[PDB]
Amino acid sequence: EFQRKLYKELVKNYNPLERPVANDSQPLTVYFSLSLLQIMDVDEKNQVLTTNIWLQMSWTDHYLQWNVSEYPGVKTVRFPDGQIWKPDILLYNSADERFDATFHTNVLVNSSGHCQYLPPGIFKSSCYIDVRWFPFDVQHCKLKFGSWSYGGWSLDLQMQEADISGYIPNGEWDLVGIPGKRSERFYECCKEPYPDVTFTVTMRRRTLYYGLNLLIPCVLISALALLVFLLPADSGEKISLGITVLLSLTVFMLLVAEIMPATSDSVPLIAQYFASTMIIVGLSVVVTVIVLQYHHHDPDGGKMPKWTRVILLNWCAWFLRMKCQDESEAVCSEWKFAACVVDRLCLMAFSVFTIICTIGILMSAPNFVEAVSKDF
Amino acid sequence: EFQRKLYKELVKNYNPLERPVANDSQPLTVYFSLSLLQIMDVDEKNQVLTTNIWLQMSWTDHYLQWNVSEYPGVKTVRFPDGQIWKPDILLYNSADERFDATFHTNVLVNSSGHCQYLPPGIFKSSCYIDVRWFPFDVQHCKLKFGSWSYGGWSLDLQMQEADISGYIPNGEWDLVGIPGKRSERFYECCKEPYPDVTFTVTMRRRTLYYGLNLLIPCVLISALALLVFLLPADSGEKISLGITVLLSLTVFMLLVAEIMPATSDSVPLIAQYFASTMIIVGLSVVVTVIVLQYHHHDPDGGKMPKWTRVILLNWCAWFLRMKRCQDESEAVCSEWKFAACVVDRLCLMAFSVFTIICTIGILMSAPNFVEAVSKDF
Amino acid sequence: EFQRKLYKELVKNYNPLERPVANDSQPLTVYFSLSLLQIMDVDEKNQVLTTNIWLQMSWTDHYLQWNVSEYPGVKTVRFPDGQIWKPDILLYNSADERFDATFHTNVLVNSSGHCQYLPPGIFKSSCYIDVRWFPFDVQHCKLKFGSWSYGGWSLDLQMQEADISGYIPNGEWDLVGIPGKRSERFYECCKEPYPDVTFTVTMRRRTLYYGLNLLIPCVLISALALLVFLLPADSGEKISLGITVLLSLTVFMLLVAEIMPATSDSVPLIAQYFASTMIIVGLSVVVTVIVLQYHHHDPDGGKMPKWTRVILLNWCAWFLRMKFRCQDESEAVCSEWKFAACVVDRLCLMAFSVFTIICTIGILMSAPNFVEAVSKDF
Amino acid sequence: EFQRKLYKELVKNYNPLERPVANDSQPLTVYFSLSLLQIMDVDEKNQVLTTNIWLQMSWTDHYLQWNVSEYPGVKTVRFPDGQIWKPDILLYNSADERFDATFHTNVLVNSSGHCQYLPPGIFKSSCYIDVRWFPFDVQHCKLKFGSWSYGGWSLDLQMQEADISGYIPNGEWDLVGIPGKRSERFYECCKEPYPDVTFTVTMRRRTLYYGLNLLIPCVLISALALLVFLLPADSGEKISLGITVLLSLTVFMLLVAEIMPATSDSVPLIAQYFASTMIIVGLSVVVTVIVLQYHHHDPDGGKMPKWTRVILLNWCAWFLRMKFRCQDESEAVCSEWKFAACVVDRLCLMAFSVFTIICTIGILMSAPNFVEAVSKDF
Amino acid sequence: EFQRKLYKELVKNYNPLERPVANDSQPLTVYFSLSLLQIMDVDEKNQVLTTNIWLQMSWTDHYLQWNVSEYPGVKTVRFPDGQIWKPDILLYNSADERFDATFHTNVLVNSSGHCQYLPPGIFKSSCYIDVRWFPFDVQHCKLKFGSWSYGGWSLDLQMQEADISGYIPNGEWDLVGIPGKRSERFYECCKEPYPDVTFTVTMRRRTLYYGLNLLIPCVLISALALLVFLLPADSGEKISLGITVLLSLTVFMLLVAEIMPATSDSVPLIAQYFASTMIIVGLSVVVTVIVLQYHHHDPDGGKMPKWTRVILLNWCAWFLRMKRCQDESEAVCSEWKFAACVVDRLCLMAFSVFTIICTIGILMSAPNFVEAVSKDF
Ligand SMILES: *[C@@H]1O[C@H](CO)[C@@H](O[C@@H]2O[C@H](CO)[C@@H](O)[C@H](O)[C@H]2NC(C)=O)[C@H](O)[C@H]1NC(C)=O
Ligand SMILES: *[C@@H]1O[C@H](CO)[C@@H](O[C@@H]2O[C@H](CO)[C@@H](O)[C@H](O)[C@H]2NC(C)=O)[C@H](O)[C@H]1NC(C)=O
Ligand SMILES: *[C@@H]1O[C@H](CO)[C@@H](O[C@@H]2O[C@H](CO)[C@@H](O)[C@H](O)[C@H]2NC(C)=O)[C@H](O)[C@H]1NC(C)=O
Ligand SMILES: COc1cc(OC)c(NC(=O)Nc2cc(C)on2)cc1Cl
Ligand SMILES: COc1cc(OC)c(NC(=O)Nc2cc(C)on2)cc1Cl
Ligand SMILES: COc1cc(OC)c(NC(=O)Nc2cc(C)on2)cc1Cl
Ligand SMILES: Clc1ccc([C@H]2C[C@@H]3CC[C@H]2N3)cn1
Ligand SMILES: [Ca+2]
Repeated sequence: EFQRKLYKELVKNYNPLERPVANDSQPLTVYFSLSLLQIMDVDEKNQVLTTNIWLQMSWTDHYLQWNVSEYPGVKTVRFPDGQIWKPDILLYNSADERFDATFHTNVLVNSSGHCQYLPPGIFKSSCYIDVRWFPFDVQHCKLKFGSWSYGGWSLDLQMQEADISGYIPNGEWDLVGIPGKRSERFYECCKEPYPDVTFTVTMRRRTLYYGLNLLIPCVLISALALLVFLLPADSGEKISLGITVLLSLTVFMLLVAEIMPATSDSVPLIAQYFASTMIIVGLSVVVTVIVLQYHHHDPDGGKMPKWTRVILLNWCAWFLRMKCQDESEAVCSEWKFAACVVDRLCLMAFSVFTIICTIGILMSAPNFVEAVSKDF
Repeated sequence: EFQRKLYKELVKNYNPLERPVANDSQPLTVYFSLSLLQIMDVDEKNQVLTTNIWLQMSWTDHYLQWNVSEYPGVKTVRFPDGQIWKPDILLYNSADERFDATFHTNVLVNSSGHCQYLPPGIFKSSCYIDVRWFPFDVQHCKLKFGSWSYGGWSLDLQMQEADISGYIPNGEWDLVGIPGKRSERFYECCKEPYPDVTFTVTMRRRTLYYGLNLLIPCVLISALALLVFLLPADSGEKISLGITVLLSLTVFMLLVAEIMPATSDSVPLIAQYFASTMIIVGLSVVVTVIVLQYHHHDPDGGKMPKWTRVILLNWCAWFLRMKRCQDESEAVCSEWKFAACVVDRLCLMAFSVFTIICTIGILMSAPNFVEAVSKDF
Repeated sequence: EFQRKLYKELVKNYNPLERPVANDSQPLTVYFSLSLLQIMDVDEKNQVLTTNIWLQMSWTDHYLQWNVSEYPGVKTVRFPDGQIWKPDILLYNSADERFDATFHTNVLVNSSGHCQYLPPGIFKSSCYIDVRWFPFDVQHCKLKFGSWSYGGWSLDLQMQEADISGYIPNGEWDLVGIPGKRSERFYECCKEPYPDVTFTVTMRRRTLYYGLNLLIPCVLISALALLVFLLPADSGEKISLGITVLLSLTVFMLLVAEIMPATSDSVPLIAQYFASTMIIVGLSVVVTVIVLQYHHHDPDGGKMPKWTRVILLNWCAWFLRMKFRCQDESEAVCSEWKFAACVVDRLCLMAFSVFTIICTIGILMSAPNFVEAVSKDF
Repeated sequence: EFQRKLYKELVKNYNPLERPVANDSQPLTVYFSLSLLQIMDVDEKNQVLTTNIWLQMSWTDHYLQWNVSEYPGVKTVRFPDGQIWKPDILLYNSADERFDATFHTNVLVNSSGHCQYLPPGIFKSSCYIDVRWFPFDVQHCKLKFGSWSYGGWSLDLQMQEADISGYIPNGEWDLVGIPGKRSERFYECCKEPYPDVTFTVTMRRRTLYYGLNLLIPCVLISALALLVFLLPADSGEKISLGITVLLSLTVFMLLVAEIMPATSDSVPLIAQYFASTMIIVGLSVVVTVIVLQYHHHDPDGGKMPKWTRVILLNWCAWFLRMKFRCQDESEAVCSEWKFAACVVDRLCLMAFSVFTIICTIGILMSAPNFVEAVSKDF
Repeated sequence: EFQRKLYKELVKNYNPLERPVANDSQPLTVYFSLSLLQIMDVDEKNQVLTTNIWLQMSWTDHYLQWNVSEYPGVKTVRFPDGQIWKPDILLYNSADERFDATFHTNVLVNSSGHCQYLPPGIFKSSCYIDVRWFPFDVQHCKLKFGSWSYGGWSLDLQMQEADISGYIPNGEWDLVGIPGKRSERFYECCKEPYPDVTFTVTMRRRTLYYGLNLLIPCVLISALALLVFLLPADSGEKISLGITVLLSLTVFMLLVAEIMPATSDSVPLIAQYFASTMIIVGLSVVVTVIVLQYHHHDPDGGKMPKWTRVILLNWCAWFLRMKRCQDESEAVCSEWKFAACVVDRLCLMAFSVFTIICTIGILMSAPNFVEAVSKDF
């Protein structure tokens, strides 16, 4: 009864186009915030952020005010889309094909006129993904909200603190905070300024997944390449093993390309690590070819260079604690012994290069210590 | 004739925004329940569940009532979307881009006023998929339903037991049940509490499919890797079998990556088993290098360390029941080759024992393993 | 002049909510059928069927009746969606995200009130795909249609024979028929019964494409695997060829997995055949290591067990028609070992050849529709 | 001042359902045509064609007529969807999920009543893609247009010659023409005839892209397969090279599988080329194993059959212009056996070179459109 | 108060179909422009350009004029889609499935009637992507805008300079400018001419990403292929190394195929470079077979043709500074291996030079190479 009567009275002469102020000259205060429920996906290749968001827009309709003593029990009303004035707060940097992914729901008003509007939505935002440090990367993705067609003299946008009470963790991202800021900006279209609210979603990538799936396997497959320097040359599989492992590491670079965006702002840390390891494996291929040339040397070819006969069979040989047809066998054994010395020297040197480059590149990430401590 | 008169009478002064109650102060009892017709696809990369649900919302419209003695033969009327007050019971954890996968259908009513509204839809829900024990894992997926803008004082939501009579099996998931629960929660937006009905769809993965596409194949490829220890070394193909088989085993991890989500909450059992297999095969390659180093040992090189000369050619050799300058060099080479043969067999047995243990000990660490294997096969 | 008058006259007091009967108590007969124009795709992985369908729903509106003598030349009228009552017959087992893929068009009524409504649509239906017999599979995909909110006491649904005259073939699927059936089922929501019309689209997969792109290439590549027993061991490439072929046959399994659903209701025939082929090639590599192990046996090692010396160098040798001094003796003992290694190649050449022939033939002819397949599409 | 009055005047008693004819009995002449702007993609796997089309429907509304002397300066008016009667001309064989991809725009009327309506749209049409001759194929894709609910007695559809002046080239397809035809067919639903206008888009695939991406690389990888007969046997990599190149060729059959539809109407030409190439390389591996069997032949076994000793070491050896004591005698027999490996290598090198040449030319020039193709695209 | 009065007054007799001019005979000037905020995606395979655009359409409504002295504080009004006449300026060369990706927003009018309309949108346009010079390529994508149904005699379209102040860089594309041009074209449909405004978005591709993912790795993998000529033949892995690296170079051609459109207008520079690389590696395999044929020459076979005995063992050998029956047989076999080694060394220089030329020569055959190398590295 009273609900029917009140609904009939509240729509007499009501125009959903009129801004609901008592004094037309004064701006209308709109309190804006959001509740972030989940970060569903961050597809870095297209530079878009998908979030489950409950935007919270509250304002006051001067006309939707009733005296509850005259409408007993009726303390709130609800109006669907198109029947009540609403703030046209859009996401400026939207990436959704429709550009406005908000789902239009009811506006709950009470007896005093305070309007509460809590549209749910899946919002896609064009976020610049700083991939410099991936997988140890921290992203600051902005969600910029503002009235599309109302300036400061008409819609006085005000900020309320973001809600994360109902947030459900993701698995891949540690929300470090959603600090917000209210700005008063001027635009090259118009003279009246337009205020905006920008929420900076700060998220730290949890590195266990990519860590176990890319870094640890890469390290140990690069380690399978370093076994070539312990394999004997007579096996006739040095080049096979070495080249096969190198061409196997290409799969990791392919996967990164499937994940990463095609941006030239910087070179990804994962990319530098894959590049450094794979170039070192290629150098292992070059050096084993040299070992095989020393090993398979025609005895009646060139003589042993004195430089080599001392730099390998005297110094390096001692450092590592190694130590007519039959004269040629001695000669070839000497050439084969030189091949053995090169194997051990480069084994040690390439082992250290692997150790340094791996540790040196990974600790250049600011977030490395935080990462290893929180995620392992 | 009477249908026209009824439809004309029932819309007079009707407002689709007025809760259809007689006493405004009392909440309106709405009964809610769903019907899971099919689980078409549970997405595990985007942590999204997909279902073919037919919701059920029954209430009582105080305004849409008539005396059948006046309107012969019109015992029921139907109203489309936007003409009758309808409960705004949305899914809270929706993953659909429109957020509302409900298809708006008619609202049947009878001569007493009891509305009945069953909307169909392909509901997508953001469900946390516990992948810790995958493929032997019970996902527990919540579908939380509630009126978006009505609190407890206005819409008294009540739960009815879920219907699964028409449920159509899936093939991949054995529905273990869909228990529901009614909650009264408070929100940081508002003071009036809001009740919600949450249906937890509990799903058991049928493991035969993965069983034969990934795990048993991986076991057999790992045995194929294990064959390197039976190859004679003179073939010159030990390392090519080892490394080639390892590279073939990498596709299984690629597949599991293509299915799994990029989550750090846990390490899937499939991942731990695949990783242990990869580590065992890589260690087989390292040991392959060691055996080839012993086999190709220069006769005029280092001497056999007594620790080796006993630990390999005396104890391990007996346990397994094995037993001129060029001739002496061949004799040393012949010894070293015996050491190469002994290492192959010891590591054959040892890697055989680690394969059976690791596989059984990782797979039988899943609580649902027995239920699964006993029923899925 | 008269079409305008008729259109104005027919909407006087008309309500698109009223079911158009003269006697409210009697149900309204609705004749339901469809014209199947094309089966666009059957994505078996998702268990969905995409079809081009022109549902044919005809009924009688009591109120849309005029006397053509008073409206000369105006013999039919047309009304768009939302202006006249039309039966809300949906596809119950729909798999489309919107759940209702029907495209709403006009309703052609004539002077006697008979309404004809033939909406086109791209329909996705959740069809259980029996993948046991793939590629030689026959599917029975159900399209279940019924009025959502009208029971038998209100809308007397009647079936008309399915139309396939204008059906345009697909390329992969042989429509075996679209037999229909009217059923009266009870539901756990309600007491009034609900009738439905179920069209079972029966489809035979045309086997030439997959059979050329999966089955035959596996046969020939697996035959290449069994050929290792003609390669000599001294080549030093038996293991390379054998393992390379086995690892190459895995890509077919990747494609088969990319196509098929993730179901445990039964094991597909394509998979049992590939698995049986794959294990035979794997066993061939197992035999390969044994051949190279008997060959590369230390001449001064263990002696040939008499049991081996007979099973290989005496009996099997006849059936298949085969037939410094320390170094010479060492070559001699090694020489019998090489021949023993050679006999295993030939025995296992014959034996594994038979396994593939039996395995392949015995698994393929266990499909009921196999003879139809080879006879119709080859 | 006058545009407001005209718009106010023209909507008095106007009903957008009424066909705008003066005599209801006479059909309404509608002139239909289209402007083809671009062929964005034809995804043959799903058998659908994506085109940018601006359909051109022009007719005469009897009611939207004004005298320009009374409304000076107001010479044309525009009406959006739902306010003016429009022809419901749909694409019968549509493959779009919505089934109607036309974008609804204004209807430009002038003072004489002639309505001009040019809705743009991206149209998906279910087109039969003849993949028999691919990549040297020509397609005939139908765009079938007709009034959905108006027959010949009410809407007399008429064809106008299609416009391609503004056509934007594609890159992959040479528009050979869009000849149209008006047909009047009877349907199994209804008695009143229905006219339709069918545009057969004739498209020739430009073969430079696939000819360099698939044909030439396959030729060259098959040439590396033929190189096995020039490798010495002692290298121990003949089988490695041959099998490696075969598994390299497998990706091309994967690529066509990703491109081509899974239809069994025929075997695509590219598939027939790849199949013949793979068979030739596999047979080359077979012969490679036979040569290795001859090369690694023990000299204590069987003696060389006379047939072999002539067919290889006498005739074929002459035509192609090649030409401790126990160890030497065995080396002589081993040397004789190794010579046989060289003869087979050389004979089969020439023979497998020729069958690649024949197979290549005989399959490529079996397409009628091949010569025109190579002449236009290379 | 005054806002509601003004809204009531402005909608009396207003028709959103009427073009809002005082004199019907004179065309209505509409100023058109756009603000390009981002180039979201260039999927060249579909020949489509995805951009974030805020089209700017400004005109004057003759009827939406009020005196602010009579409506104090009410200086602007806003009207949603369907309530006021708007210019139907569409993107002619649209590739979006709905064909109109504009998001309909309010039209901000002031007291003098000037209407300001700035709709946002994700715009897909069918743009011819000249892949001739890829990755060092510059694209000129046209966005053609015009009123669909209003010709020059009714809607006098005028262009305003494009806004890029708020443009946010992309990462892969350097916006070189968006020059516009206003045209008056005649169409085969109609007699009244129709003006359009065409914005040519000019984009220079950033080459660091592709430079480091495909060009440099291809060079280094082809160099790895060139190592075959330093490998000794007795290793028995020349053919293995060469052929394996060639199948590895095929992934790059597959990647380019995944990227590039299916166009025959020209051959992309990347494709020509990869093709030359593949020909060099394949010719290296062919000559590798020849050297192995030289090395595995039966000593009792043919004799060395004098041509060979000079061109390899005298000139080329000196240029590169190289220098009983079984004894004779090994001696002749020793020369064949020496001939085999000489061919390897010549091929090392020659194929190195071919590698040097093709790589350097083909890459600077792109006009934009210097611009790229200077800006992108
Ligand atoms: C209508 O709702 C508004 C907002 O929820 C109420 O205003 C709040 O009242 C509480 C009670 O003292 C204050 O603590 C808040 O600061 C107020 N907020 C605002 C924005 O005004 C208002 O009281 C409600 N009206 C009635 C009649 O209860
Ligand atoms: C209106 O259309 C209906 C259906 O097309 C017509 O009913 C059919 O008429 C034919 C002609 O004799 C009969 O053979 C069929 O059996 C009728 N069908 C049914 C279901 O009764 C009807 O005659 C048409 N009315 C007019 C005035 O032409
Ligand atoms: C309504 O807005 C228009 C444009 O925003 C105003 O016209 C501009 O006025 C300024 C100041 O005189 C000039 O510099 C511009 O050149 C004008 N632009 C155009 C397109 O004419 C107009 O003055 C505003 N109306 C009122 C009442 O202030
Ligand atoms: C391509 O090659 C690989 C790819 C991989 O995934 C993307 C992984 N992944 C992996 O090792 N994941 C693990 C290990 C453990 C323990 O837990 N997760 C490995 C290889 Cl080799
Ligand atoms: C890549 O390598 C494999 C991949 C596989 O799928 C993902 C399978 N799958 C498999 O064998 N599936 C079967 C077997 C039987 C019987 O039924 N289904 C095997 C390998 Cl080796
Ligand atoms: C992975 O390896 C293959 C894959 C293939 O496709 C998926 C095919 N396909 C094929 O042979 N298709 C043919 C042959 C003829 C004649 O016609 N179509 C072959 C191989 Cl080897
Ligand atoms: Cl009603 C009508 C009349 C004309 C047009 C056309 C004229 C120009 C070119 C395409 C479009 N704009 C489109 N619609
Ligand atoms: Ca991500």
